Amino acid sequence: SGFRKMAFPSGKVEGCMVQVTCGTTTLNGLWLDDVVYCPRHVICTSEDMLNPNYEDLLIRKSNHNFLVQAGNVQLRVIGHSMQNCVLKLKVDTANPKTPKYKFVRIQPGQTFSVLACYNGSPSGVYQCAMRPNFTIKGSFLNGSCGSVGFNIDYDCVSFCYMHHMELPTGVHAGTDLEGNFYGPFVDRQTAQAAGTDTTITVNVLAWLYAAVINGDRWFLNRFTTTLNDFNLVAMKYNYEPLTQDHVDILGPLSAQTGIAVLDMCASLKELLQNGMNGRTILGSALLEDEFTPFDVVRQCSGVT
Amino acid sequence: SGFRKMAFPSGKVEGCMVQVTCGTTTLNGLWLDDVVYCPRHVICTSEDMLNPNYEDLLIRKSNHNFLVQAGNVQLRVIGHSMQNCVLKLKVDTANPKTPKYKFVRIQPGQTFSVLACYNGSPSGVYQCAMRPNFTIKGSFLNGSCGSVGFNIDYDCVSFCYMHHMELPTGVHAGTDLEGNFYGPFVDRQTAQAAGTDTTITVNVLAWLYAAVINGDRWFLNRFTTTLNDFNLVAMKYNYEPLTQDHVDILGPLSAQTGIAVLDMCASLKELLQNGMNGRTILGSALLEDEFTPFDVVRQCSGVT
Ligand SMILES: Cc1c(N)cncc1NC(=O)Cc1cccc(Cl)c1
Ligand SMILES: Cc1c(N)cncc1NC(=O)Cc1cccc(Cl)c1
Repeated sequence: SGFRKMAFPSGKVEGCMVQVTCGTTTLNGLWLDDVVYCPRHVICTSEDMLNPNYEDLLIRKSNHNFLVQAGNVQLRVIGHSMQNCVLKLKVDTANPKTPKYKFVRIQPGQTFSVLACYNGSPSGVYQCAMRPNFTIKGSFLNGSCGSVGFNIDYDCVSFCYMHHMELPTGVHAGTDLEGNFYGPFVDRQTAQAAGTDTTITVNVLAWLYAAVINGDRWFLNRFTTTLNDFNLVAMKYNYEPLTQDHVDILGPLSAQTGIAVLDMCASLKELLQNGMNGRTILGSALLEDEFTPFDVVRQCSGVT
Repeated sequence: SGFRKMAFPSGKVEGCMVQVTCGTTTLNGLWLDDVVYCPRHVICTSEDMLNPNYEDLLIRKSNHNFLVQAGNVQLRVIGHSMQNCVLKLKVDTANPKTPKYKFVRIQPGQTFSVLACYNGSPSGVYQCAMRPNFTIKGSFLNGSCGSVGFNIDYDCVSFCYMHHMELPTGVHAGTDLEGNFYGPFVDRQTAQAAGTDTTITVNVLAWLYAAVINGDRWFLNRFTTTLNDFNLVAMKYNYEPLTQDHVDILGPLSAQTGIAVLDMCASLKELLQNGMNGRTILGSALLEDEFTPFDVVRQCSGVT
């Protein structure tokens, strides 16, 4: 028992981190097989970031201008190409520590672990959710660019995020591993609106099921609701509307606890309308939305 | 910017995890050099756990009864000994993945990362604090015994905790790597009182400094206090009394923010007396005590 904001073990990803330097800019790269992936803004100076013409800036660079260092080992760059907002540096050596991996574009509301890195060296690991507005509320400083987000399915690492930038609001934006930004963002030093965010309803419900499994049950009530009624409350409180697809993925937790999904919605409705009354759920005084139903099942069943 | 409950990268510890089976009990072991460390209750059956005589139970075991498997690789056990509540199984092969390491006994209030494991395989990583009452509020299921807690100082892993058991209250107890329990606990299936716990005051103050660094400043007020006055409030609210040693370790954060430690104590006093007023600090609606002053500096400076 107990429920923590647990990250995946980061070892498989640590073995892929390298430092990439181009000119006077150093950031992190991800070395998988014989390719190093990194944010394309490694080719910019500070003056370039106002409105970079990436195609023109990259034309001034040759393979030998990309310095890639895997801790101690220096990699020889034999090709370079830009794909969306990432650079792919072909190296002459396949990473001996390449885990089985996939590149995936996650949906908003899904969770993943981030291995925060600086100068190609891992600093720490944390779990977070991709917000419905496609930002992440990470912990990143200058030099963290190129740090990646990922999930693990037994021996396979699915990389879903590469960090690119911090918005003026202090939230983070980045791309999938094909260099496509999540959200409307562009890799430029310009103030950019992140959409209105919402709370990930299906994850709050999953976390309430995690609370019941772990013995925190005070919020369970004698009520039920309907999807329609619940969604009027969700709209008022800036929660994502709940759909039958969300009810379906909550099925395993409903079955494990014997609490019908709409009865848990009625508990969530009462918590939204009344607050927590100075009480806590799983050590939190707010409704937590960074655990998916899959995360709750994995954590509560001890999947390796 | 941003502030997360960040764990150390777990790769160096993942390389040390093995599965240990003795009879019908399987748990995790830590393979460092040519020794595997694991909880001594691997030698018990369920009937034995009521009141085990560990010396007698271990006398019935020979080296060949301890099955140690490092994923695929089977280790040959050439010696066994019990040290306090841990078994040390000497194996004929030094772990090629042994990182530089130390065994340390941490103080209550200090933090560390836990690599939760099952059957010798890592499941997830999370950061937590050793409570002032020597329990940890972990996330552990049956089979997690032998999972370890650790900190990292550049290339050195300081192992501080090995997980042994879950108390009837759902909190966790374990030992240092010499097998000495933290707290009054014994490795027996008996209800055992954990002391009265308190909130780690110096860590709440460190986290308020982390909040100011990251832009959450609403709780800063026009007041100051004294150590004596603050400690009357700390006593009323079940917080650890603040000492000059705690003020001294908060010095770097006080210097970085320009907020004198006693002025931050006055903000904490007002938060204790008034609550959060439905507001949040670093995404939390309660006062967080799982970040030490060292953690805040490390996270806010990007140490690798
Ligand atoms: C400074 C920083 C922090 N704190 C966290 N994460 C990232 C950064 N780096 C940047 O945002 C630098 C940058 C500027 C403009 C566009 C792009 Cl793509 C990148
Ligand atoms: C069951 C469990 C969980 N959930 C989490 N962590 C650990 C466990 N295992 C136990 O507590 C088994 C045990 C019983 C009595 C004494 C000792 Cl030392 C160990």
